[PDB]
Amino acid sequence: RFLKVKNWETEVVLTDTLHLKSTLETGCTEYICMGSIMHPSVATKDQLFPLAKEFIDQYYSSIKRFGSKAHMERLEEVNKEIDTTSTYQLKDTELIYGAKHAWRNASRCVGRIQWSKLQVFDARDCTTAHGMFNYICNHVKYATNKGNLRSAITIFPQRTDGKHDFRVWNSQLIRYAGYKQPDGSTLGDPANVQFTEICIQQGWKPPRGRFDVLPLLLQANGNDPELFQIPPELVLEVPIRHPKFEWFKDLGLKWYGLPAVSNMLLEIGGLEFSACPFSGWYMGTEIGVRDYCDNSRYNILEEVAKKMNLDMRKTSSLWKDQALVEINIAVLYSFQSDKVTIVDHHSATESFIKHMENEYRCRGGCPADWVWIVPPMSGSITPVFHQEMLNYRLTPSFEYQPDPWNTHVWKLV
Amino acid sequence: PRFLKVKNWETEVVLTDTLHLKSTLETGCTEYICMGSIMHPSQHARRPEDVATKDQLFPLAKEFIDQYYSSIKRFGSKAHMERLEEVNKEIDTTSTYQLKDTELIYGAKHAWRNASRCVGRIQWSKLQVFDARDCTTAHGMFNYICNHVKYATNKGNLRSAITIFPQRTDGKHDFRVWNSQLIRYAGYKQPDGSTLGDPANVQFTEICIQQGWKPPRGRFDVLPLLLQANGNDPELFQIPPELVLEVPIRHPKFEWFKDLGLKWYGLPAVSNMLLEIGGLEFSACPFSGWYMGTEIGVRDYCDNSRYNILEEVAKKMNLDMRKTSSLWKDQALVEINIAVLYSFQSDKVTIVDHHSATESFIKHMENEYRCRGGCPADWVWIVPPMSGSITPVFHQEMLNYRLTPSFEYQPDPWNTHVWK
Ligand code: HEM
Ligand code: HEM
Ligand SMILES: CNCc1cc(F)c(F)c(-c2cc(C)cc(N)n2)c1
Ligand SMILES: CNCc1cc(F)c(F)c(-c2cc(C)cc(N)n2)c1
Ligand SMILES: C[C@H](O)[C@H](O)[C@H]1CNc2nc(N)[nH]c(=O)c2N1
Ligand SMILES: C[C@H](O)[C@H](O)[C@H]1CNc2nc(N)[nH]c(=O)c2N1
Ligand SMILES: [Zn+2]
Repeated sequence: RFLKVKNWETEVVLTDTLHLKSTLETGCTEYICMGSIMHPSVATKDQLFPLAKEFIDQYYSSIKRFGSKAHMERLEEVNKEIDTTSTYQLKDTELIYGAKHAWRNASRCVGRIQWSKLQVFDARDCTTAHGMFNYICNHVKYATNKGNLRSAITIFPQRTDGKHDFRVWNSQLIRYAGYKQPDGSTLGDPANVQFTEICIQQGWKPPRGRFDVLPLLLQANGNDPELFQIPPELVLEVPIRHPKFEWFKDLGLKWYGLPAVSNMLLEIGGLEFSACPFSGWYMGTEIGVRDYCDNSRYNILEEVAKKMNLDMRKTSSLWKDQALVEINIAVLYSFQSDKVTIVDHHSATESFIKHMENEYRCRGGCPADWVWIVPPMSGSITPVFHQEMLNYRLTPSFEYQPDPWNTHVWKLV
Repeated sequence: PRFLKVKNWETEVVLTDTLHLKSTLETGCTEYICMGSIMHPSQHARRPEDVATKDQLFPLAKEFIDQYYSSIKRFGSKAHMERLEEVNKEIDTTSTYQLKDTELIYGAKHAWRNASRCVGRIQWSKLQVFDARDCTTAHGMFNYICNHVKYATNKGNLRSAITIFPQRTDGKHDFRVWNSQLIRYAGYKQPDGSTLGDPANVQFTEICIQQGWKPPRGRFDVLPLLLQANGNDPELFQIPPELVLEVPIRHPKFEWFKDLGLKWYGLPAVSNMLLEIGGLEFSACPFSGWYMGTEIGVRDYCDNSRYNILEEVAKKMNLDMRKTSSLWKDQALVEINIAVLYSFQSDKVTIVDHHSATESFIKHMENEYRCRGGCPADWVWIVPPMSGSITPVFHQEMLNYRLTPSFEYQPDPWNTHVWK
């Protein structure tokens, strides 16, 4: 069985063979499609043998050493551990191959043309929150690279019994605080209200300002998480100004420069890495459309259109649209001026289409999520809009996981 | 399964979907692979392409009559059981059956209601059905279409209408509108390599000139109708222009915009789909509503393979066009959709912007979950081609499934027509 996807802008057609090699579900059924559902739906020794065999097989295939003496020895070696220890350990090479392919298989990621240039920071020797703080700081300093961003992931000890998980309680490493006011308004980032509350509660002395960098909240080996303030000289920030509008700098906006996801789970060979913060660089619309303009978030459209003398009475004037465009010009122009790496939604999408042709050619497919790949503004004038994409889940994968405050049971009396 | 919840990540509203249990045919998806962005994911059809046997056709018929009498508080009534036997006899002697007039309107309004790709479904029960099953010629098809176009245009106060020609019989006597929409502009290939007019319609314009249409060869030449009746060679007809409402596009601020020289037509009328009810297939069924602004201004004007007027506009706006990062396409694309909306409203011609229309679809969604237990939706299609995340629907989970009666795709007839 093969499968064809079409680009209706170019008529190009690709043949996905790779979809045959996927295992866990997409959510969809034969008769219902869950392609827009955000979240649809500890392994024993016997569970873990075939998963590990799948990954070791895949690894030695990738390096044209399948069925070799070095392959068949490793297979025996992994079974020895799963028999003995009821788990096993990845070699360093495997953990780099695994982290890279988990990015490769991220169907919601438009930046995967860069996947093979991932810097893997092995942190599986870490034992304390202070250890995690150190590793993360060096990750940030490395990845930030004085505005010239580099992709990296730092991987902490895998799961054991689920009672001793390393976790980064932050959703991303660098995020701004939210505080809800007595009158009901929200200062800073309304998304991080709940997380700001935990921080404050644990010790944090908040500045109570509009762009406070949250502290890291870190859990090592299943113990109560611990607070740490990222040294400010390592948090690269960009103050947002518009090249046409002088008044724009007076909106007082900035953003962090380094997008670093820390709440997800890295699954390689049946092993789960519950704290695996990874990072790259930003696409313009992530800040300019979602962070700044979503009604749940910084929600600055009215403020901006007002300073634009826009008729904000009826919707058909497209004031919201007109203002959104200007704001993403601000974000790109601001980053570019402070020489902070960034990619606009056009450049990014054109790259992804090339990556996708490329991947269908050497790899035989590339699982994509149209609902996520298409930018959240100017959708149809980017090429991915006209690109049919097959969605399936390959492993290694990045996975969602419970929020650790809903699950953790506290030590401290 | 048992109940699937959908959720709106901007209001945390959750909706519980049971309507999907009554879904009859495949989506294209499997538990191991999602096809939600394939345009034609499936070829699962409820009956073979040609005249079907009794056990092939009756059960679909039994399915629809049963659902219709259910819809109107019967089921088991004398009129329902007499109907079931009437469809039995009628298939037992003509290999098809005929829909009562109540039955025909029910299915039509429900094919719209079930159309998961239509953001405009909140109006579904206010459809006007023109029964055209007594039709026998391309000339009759032209008369019926003409009245439709006049009723629906209503001097700019658009009304939704569908006109239903005779159901497919053995397949060789198909009725077909060969136009994709009733009113579309022409596409002319240029001797250099460029294109004049709407390049989506080049292959069609060719067939029309080839059939003897004398092309005026401009950028907004309304195309002729090519109408096929009872399997016979199709016939050209010019729609009288006093019936084709057109809006010249101007801009409320840029007075230079009127000189781009663009207009659009007011009546979106889809005429190439196949309406299916109780296993019957109405291969010709033009239907019309009113435009969402983006359709014209985002897709029609701004796709590369369409009119592609982006750079020509950005020039007049004097935009930084060296590199993408200046968002010059983004910037022009907004002015264009403001222009379109402003022109339609200034000519009192019905139109709906993307914000109003998407909000309404959220309300439709509630209405449907409250009374029906669900509402099938195609997120990929419902979200507008610009400014997605600032509209309500971008943040709303949607469940997609195939209910019958439905509107189906069908091959372009010239791929499958045996000319006379
Ligand atoms: C190098 C430049 C990168 C760019 C431009 C980029 C871009 C993006 C964007 C725009 C999204 C959508 C996220 C959202 O809107 O919430 C995304 C999702 C994602 N990216 Fe990338 N990314 C990059 C690097 C990486 C790296 C290094 C990894 C993994 C190590 C990664 C893995 C993912 C994953 C797993 C998702 C899905 C997020 C989710 O499902 O919530 N990306 N990416
Ligand atoms: C009354 C106002 C209406 C609005 C605002 C509206 C809006 C839309 C839009 C914007 C699309 C996507 C079109 C595209 O980009 O190709 C669509 C699709 C569709 N609409 Fe509606 N529509 C309306 C009326 C109707 C009516 C009267 C019918 C049938 C009686 C209908 C049936 C459909 C179908 C079947 C599709 C899918 C088209 C396809 O698959 O190619 N709509 N609608
Ligand atoms: C919870 N949604 C996931 C999510 C939220 C964000 F804010 C992000 F920034 C990214 C993201 C991640 C990477 C590695 C690069 C990039 N450009 N974006 C992903
Ligand atoms: C080929 N896809 C279908 C398609 C193409 C178009 F050009 C349209 F205009 C519409 C359409 C149809 C109706 C009834 C209302 C509306 N607002 N749009 C649909
Ligand atoms: C590949 C993708 O599914 C395809 O381009 C679809 C996406 N969604 C769409 N949505 C609408 N309304 N109209 C379209 O033509 C498309 N095209
Ligand atoms: C419900 C729907 O799946 C949800 O709104 C998704 C749509 N696509 C997205 N795409 C990106 N990149 N980010 C998002 O948060 C979302 N949200
Ligand atoms: Zn699906």
